[PDB]
Amino acid sequence: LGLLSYGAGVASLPLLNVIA
Repeated sequence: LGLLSYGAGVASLPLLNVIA
């Protein structure tokens, strides 16, 4: 969980999901 929140794509997924 900590690794996920590290910055592997936390904001790179939500925005992408909306666009997608």
